[PDB]
Amino acid sequence: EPPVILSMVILSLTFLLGLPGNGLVLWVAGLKMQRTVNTIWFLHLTLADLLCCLSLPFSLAHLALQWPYGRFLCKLIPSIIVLNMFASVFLLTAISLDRCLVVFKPIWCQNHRNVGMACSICGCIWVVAFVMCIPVFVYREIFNRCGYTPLVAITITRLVVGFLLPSVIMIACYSFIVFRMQRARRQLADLEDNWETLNDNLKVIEKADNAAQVKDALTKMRAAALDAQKATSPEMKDFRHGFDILVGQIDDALKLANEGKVKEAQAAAEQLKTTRNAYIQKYLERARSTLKSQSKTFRVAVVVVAVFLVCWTPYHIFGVLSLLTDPETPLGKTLMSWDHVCIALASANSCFNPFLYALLGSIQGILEAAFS
Ligand SMILES: Cc1cc(C(c2ccc(Cl)cc2)c2ccc(Cl)cc2)sc1C(=O)N[C@@H](CCCN=C(N)N)C(=O)O
Repeated sequence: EPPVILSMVILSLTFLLGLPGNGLVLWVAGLKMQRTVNTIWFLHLTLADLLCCLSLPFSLAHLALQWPYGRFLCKLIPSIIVLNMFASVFLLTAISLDRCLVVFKPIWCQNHRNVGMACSICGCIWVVAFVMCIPVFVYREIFNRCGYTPLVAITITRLVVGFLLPSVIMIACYSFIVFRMQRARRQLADLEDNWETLNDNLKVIEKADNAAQVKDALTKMRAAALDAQKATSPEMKDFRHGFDILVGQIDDALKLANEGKVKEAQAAAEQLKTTRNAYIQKYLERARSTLKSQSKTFRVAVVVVAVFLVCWTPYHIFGVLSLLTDPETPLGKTLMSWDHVCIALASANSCFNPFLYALLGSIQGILEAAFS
């Protein structure tokens, strides 16, 4: 019975902390940035969460007075929460799919990457959510007990569609993304190692006397340069041409040192710095910058997805347990009591969502950086 008071305080806290931040995010993202295929999805998700939190007061009013005013509210208010759940799940799986498909072939990257396509797909998402929602409105009546055979079927259908299939799709997509991301790292690591050995060999060769250490350092440099050139477009051709020039200069230095000349070998070795800086530095800088960008986004998506699933799982666990377990048992007496807190958490998810955007990213300077 105290759990009922826990439910009402949870609902009240969500209502008080959900309207301001969500409306703030909606306004900031709506009237500051410029329409792109990426931020429209987060705008739709925030709008759905705001619509969910806008119908909270009535649930609290019902829960405070055990509704002696109209049958319409008992049939409408439970529908909005389910519509919120369906729209949020579908938008999250669309976001995941798009993020995993960006790194695919350019066929889908250049095909129809336009804002109109995003608007149309969001329209289809909302339509499907509404069609899936209508059953809940239809199968609900006042006996003032507000509850529901079709019960055994509706719960299974909802569990299958809104929680099982999209979960598998997102898990597979993010597993593929992380497996592909862990691969690029090794290649960058190897290229950095080759650059490092080239660098310190070129450093030692300057201070090295006699023609034997010069040949040894040049041999190590040549091996490193060949290995780096093997690692892998106009920039690609440019990269390979730069390494070909570098290997040519290394050969010139080696042939000069073979004939027992030191100072000329030193000058030939010093000559490689200009070509190195003019050719490979820009590619190295791009390869560093062309990495963090992805992380600042993959983590932002993964945290949102995981938090959503964690907040919504008790709802379906308790739904299944109420479906299988028979009533008229002392278990049901507390099962009904705990159903309220489960639903309260499932509805409270909307307060958790808008804080992660600020935590993981001026109001604009943070929100716009998060929505990238
Ligand atoms: C979201 C929601 C909210 C509901 C309650 C309610 C709100 C706040 C709190 Cl703290 C406690 C109760 C409510 C009361 C009066 C009014 Cl006017 C509106 C809502 S019922 C309900 C819901 O969707 N039920 C599902 C399946 C039910 C069984 N599922 C289990 N067991 N997991 C459905 O009907 O299809």
